[PDB]
Amino acid sequence: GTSKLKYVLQDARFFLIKSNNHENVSLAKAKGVWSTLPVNEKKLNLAFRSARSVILIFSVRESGKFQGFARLSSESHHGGSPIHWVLPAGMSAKMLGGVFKIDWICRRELPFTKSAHLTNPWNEHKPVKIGRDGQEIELECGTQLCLLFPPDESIDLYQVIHKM
Ligand SMILES: CNc1nc(Cl)nc2c1ncn2Cc1cccc(OC)c1
Repeated sequence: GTSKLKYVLQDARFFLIKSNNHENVSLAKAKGVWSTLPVNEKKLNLAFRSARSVILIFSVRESGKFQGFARLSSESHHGGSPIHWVLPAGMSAKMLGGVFKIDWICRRELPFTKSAHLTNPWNEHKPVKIGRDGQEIELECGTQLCLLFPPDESIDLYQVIHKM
């Protein structure tokens, strides 16, 4: 069903994450972690303290798709188990470094063709696929976008609800 998913998304905040490569999204799916640039790290930390759920919606550049979505379970933390991100040209490991723990809600893909009817008020009402890494998605658009994804029957939202 979709009832527990709707409960997790209630009064949530949503952020578009743009990854330059599939390898980083795969590593985030396997390890339950994400790292971003300091400007976005600051926005996510503020959002985490502000809302019952902060949802990251992932898209790999040039893929034409979203690759799933996850809920922050922590603020960013440094030190600890390092992460072998694939870094773009211009990208050093120091610029990442802050690591958020995340709980996946859906690891399934959604093609942009299916979200063409959803516009983001916080990005000039452009289609929600359009946006820089870290762009916030308004509540109603973000909720409807997450509800478009195919159900991921491998995930049990009971433990996610308990984190709240
Ligand atoms: C593990 N985290 C990430 N991995 C990857 Cl491959 N791309 C990311 C990540 N976070 C944000 N982006 C987008 C990006 C890429 C290169 C230069 C940027 O300067 C604005 C922005």
